Amino acid sequence: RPRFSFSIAAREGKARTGTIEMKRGVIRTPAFMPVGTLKPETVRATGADIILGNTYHLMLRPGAERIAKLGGLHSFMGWDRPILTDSGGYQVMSLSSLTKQSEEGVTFKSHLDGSRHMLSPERSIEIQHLLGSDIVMAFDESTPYPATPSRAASSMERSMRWAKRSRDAFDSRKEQAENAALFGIQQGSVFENLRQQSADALAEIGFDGYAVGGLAVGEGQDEMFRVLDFSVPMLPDDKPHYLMGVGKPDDIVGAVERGIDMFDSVLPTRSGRNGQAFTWDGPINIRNARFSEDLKPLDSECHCAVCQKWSRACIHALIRAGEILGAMLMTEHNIAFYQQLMQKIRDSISEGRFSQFAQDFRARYFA
Amino acid sequence: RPRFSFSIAAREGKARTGTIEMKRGVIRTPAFMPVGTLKPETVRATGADIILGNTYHLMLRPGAERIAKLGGLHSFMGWDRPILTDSGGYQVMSLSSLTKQSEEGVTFKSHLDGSRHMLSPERSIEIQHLLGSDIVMAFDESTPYPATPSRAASSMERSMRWAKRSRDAFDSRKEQAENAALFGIQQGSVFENLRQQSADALAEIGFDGYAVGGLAVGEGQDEMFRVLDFSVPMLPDDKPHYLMGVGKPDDIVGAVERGIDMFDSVLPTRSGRNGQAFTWDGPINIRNARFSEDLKPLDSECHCAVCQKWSRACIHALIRAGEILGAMLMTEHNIAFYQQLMQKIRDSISEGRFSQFAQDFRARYFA
Ligand SMILES: CCNC(=O)CCC(=O)c1ccccc1
Ligand SMILES: CCNC(=O)CCC(=O)c1ccccc1
Ligand SMILES: [Zn+2]
Ligand SMILES: [Zn+2]
Repeated sequence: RPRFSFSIAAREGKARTGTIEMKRGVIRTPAFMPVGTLKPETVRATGADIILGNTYHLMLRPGAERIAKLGGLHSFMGWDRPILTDSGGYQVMSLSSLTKQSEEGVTFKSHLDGSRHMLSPERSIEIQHLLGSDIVMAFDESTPYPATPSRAASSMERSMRWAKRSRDAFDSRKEQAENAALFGIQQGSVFENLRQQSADALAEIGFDGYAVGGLAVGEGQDEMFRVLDFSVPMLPDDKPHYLMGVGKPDDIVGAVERGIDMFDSVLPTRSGRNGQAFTWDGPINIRNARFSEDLKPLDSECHCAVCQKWSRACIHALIRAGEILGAMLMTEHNIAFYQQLMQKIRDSISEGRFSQFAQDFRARYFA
Repeated sequence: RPRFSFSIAAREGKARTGTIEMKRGVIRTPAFMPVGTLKPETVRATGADIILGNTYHLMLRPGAERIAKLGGLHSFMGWDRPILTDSGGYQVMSLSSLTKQSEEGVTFKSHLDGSRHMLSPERSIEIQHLLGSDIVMAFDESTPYPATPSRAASSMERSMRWAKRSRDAFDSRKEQAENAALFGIQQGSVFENLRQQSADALAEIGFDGYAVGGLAVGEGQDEMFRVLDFSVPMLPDDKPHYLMGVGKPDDIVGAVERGIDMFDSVLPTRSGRNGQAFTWDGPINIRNARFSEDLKPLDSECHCAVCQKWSRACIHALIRAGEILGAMLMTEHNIAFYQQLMQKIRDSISEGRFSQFAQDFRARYFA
């Protein structure tokens, strides 16, 4: 298998389906990447081809150098397929404190114990190498929503300078350059001209894939879709398009309709722990008393192991009682549901009926 | 398969190994029963033949009548093998409040919400029927340690009256009498003459098995073993002997040396959640920093899935981080370890080398 090869097998409108080949395995697209930071065998059994690791959390605990000493993230976790790592920059903004930003990078205090850390394009790429990830994200500077044109431009411009530094750092490390892939991140908030400048800058540097950054941070679905409408066509058509941090099932479907190939979200796992199960008829909160004697599975069609074996009433009782097993079952079902969604998306594009699937999905999900 | 058949296949001193046949399966003895109130398939994979359910917890949440409406405990949990239920009486003493005791039974307030409940010989047997358990424990009155001769005698005498009421309640319910088994509980604290009176009373009533009650409540191992020395021989030799609430690995080995056939304890699960792993070289606390880079499994010989796949360093990191997956792995290993202990006990009795096993076990476990 090659270091990186993205092939598009079928298209419908702006939607694409195909594969990314990498040394550690094949990724079917459009892809959903569960956030890994359940046993790895269970994550694989649900259908995941690749998982996401959070550089920020991993650099705090157990630490990047420690994971490297212990053989890298794949060996440590027992997941032998591709891993994508984020750059750490977003969680520095959202979770750390005492942050000091500069053109060089950022220094920050851990949210766990106030120890001091730093990230930069060079250090982020280095940490992602120590972890051994297969898809490395360039380190950028996040832009809050809403942002003024001036601040969005300044952050996009710095992010593009940092994208070049990320590229050069990755290329300088032979083991990483030869075995991993590097994605760049488009910025520019909701502003078309800035999105175009960013896309142009990233394509001139050249990356293995292109993320749409800066969305899913408060703008609402209508605005997110409007920005995707003009932003995704700016990116190279022949490389994967990754919408970071999205999202809800309906967000995923609409983003695929607009040309997105890859997704990650904490929602399946966070929802699982807080009683929310995804179903083809919309989310349900299993803690609700209406489920206390409901013998049906979480979802009537889901083929996951939880829905084959246990009732809503059982899971309701476990969750009511605070039992860890309840969170395990909810999480396995939700991740499995997300993978079944992606499989239906891939199949419907391959068969030229994705537009109809999206319409049918929405009618039932929002009934 | 019969309702109940206990066969002894081999003996060494006071130790016995054999089988209990019941409608839902065969129980290998000496047996350890994990407390079920991990997925049932995982509990089975570790080697458990039977699990324990706590009547007190189940009658509070989700409730006995609800479990019956939903098809009984086996169907609700997805465990199709034997289940033993305790009577609820011990947890009323240790966990409930506003308790009002009388010759009829006890009324108490839930520790969860102050709702009012009652148990009695008749109601305890009824609840155990609603749950569908296979081995039903008679309802008795617990005796704290230390207890005066007078109080130990009074509680033993009431417990024997309650044992007759439990027997009659069980026998009156045809479905229960024909398909389940009933165990009586010997009381009498540390007093030989009271233990003998209790044994005589229980044998005169007649039960399918006999528990040694009132131990593992503060007396210390030396005293527990001294009481077992004279108490177990008082019980019918041809029926199973069950030491309730025991215990640590070394307690189990010594109790088998004194004629005990069955055991339950929360320790494997409670220890799993609080960082303690059982090994043939004694317990370890995986949270200790000495394990942060330790690539060995929890135990060098254990054949459980956790020890085949993950390192001490991995589990250390999960537990340090409060991750539910860490508690899952520790619990699976600990229950598996307990089952491997029982298997080594059974094999060594069958081969006439249990005395040597007990000596070898203790030398290494306490090294
Ligand atoms: C059962 C999958 N094995 C593990 O999780 C081992 C430990 C590990 O991979 C990890 C990753 C991030 C933070 C803390 C620990
Ligand atoms: C995965 C095994 N299935 C379950 O646990 C279903 C729910 C159940 O059996 C239970 C028992 C006691 C208290 C609360 C729930
Ligand atoms: Zn499911
Ligand atoms: Zn093990």
